[PDB]
Amino acid sequence: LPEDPRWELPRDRLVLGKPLGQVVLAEAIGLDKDKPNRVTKVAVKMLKSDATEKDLSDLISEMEMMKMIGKHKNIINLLGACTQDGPLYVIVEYASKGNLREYLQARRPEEQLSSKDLVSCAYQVARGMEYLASKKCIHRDLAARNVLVTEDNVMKIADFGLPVKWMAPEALFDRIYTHQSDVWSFGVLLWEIFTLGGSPYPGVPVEELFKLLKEGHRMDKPSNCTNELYMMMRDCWHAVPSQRPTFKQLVEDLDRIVALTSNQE
Ligand SMILES: COc1cc(OC)c(Cl)c(N2Cc3cnc(Nc4ccccc4)nc3N([C@H]3CCN(C(=O)/C=C/CN(C)C)C3)C2=O)c1Cl
Repeated sequence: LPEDPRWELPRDRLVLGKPLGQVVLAEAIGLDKDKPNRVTKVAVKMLKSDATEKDLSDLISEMEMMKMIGKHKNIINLLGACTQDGPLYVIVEYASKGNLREYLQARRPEEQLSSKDLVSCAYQVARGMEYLASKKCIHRDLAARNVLVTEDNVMKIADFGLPVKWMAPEALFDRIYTHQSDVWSFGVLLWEIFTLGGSPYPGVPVEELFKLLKEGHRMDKPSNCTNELYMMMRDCWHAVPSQRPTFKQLVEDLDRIVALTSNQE
């Protein structure tokens, strides 16, 4: 494995901690060459014990793609790597509050989220995707499980450099993935937000779903969701991919809704 000094961190600067789920929590000493006695909590990905050449080359590809995508506050960013003195470690931002799906579920009547919190969560995820889309990145598996939440409740898209129930019909039938299918997935994600982590299409057997969808079946409005946000979901689920809003447009619409949503409802 060849070295890349723009990202290399010496292996002894990383104190490995607990498993996160392979991914471990760790402390990086002097990650910022400016502030060299500072420790920063980071997440580190490395290979499993019985892991194949394929697994290795995918880890590297994911890393290489992360290098190219550049930084955004609403995605999980690359921070460094140890590639030399032993096993490959890929170092990324740590999100202390875990994934959004579990974050939401734990806050069903851990503390209540306001309506404004919920819309602002959607906004942030949309911003992340707007960025990824602007860099011509197609996610393919956008879902609340693939958003992570920081200590400061910043939402960050996960696993963007690499379930049927989040796939646009044209992804579902023809394996055609586009920015537009990701928008479909975002509509499902919106629905997850406003059900506080609900299971999509409850009781619908997977094998029935594409038929149901081609037929025009769509999820009902969550019990506590405005008509406005439900129409956004529905728009994301336009049968015709061209007719769905862009992430650009969703960001603008959500920004306006956030601003009109009080901290008190
Ligand atoms: C190349 O490495 C990457 C690339 C990534 O996206 C391009 C991502 Cl998202 C990761 N992350 C980064 C990451 C950051 N922060 C956490 N925090 C955390 C996880 C679980 C519990 C508490 C905090 N995790 C990250 N992980 C995974 C590690 C397991 N994750 C889960 O969402 C696990 C859910 C199961 N649940 C019961 C804990 C996210 C990752 O896989 C890593 Cl390590």
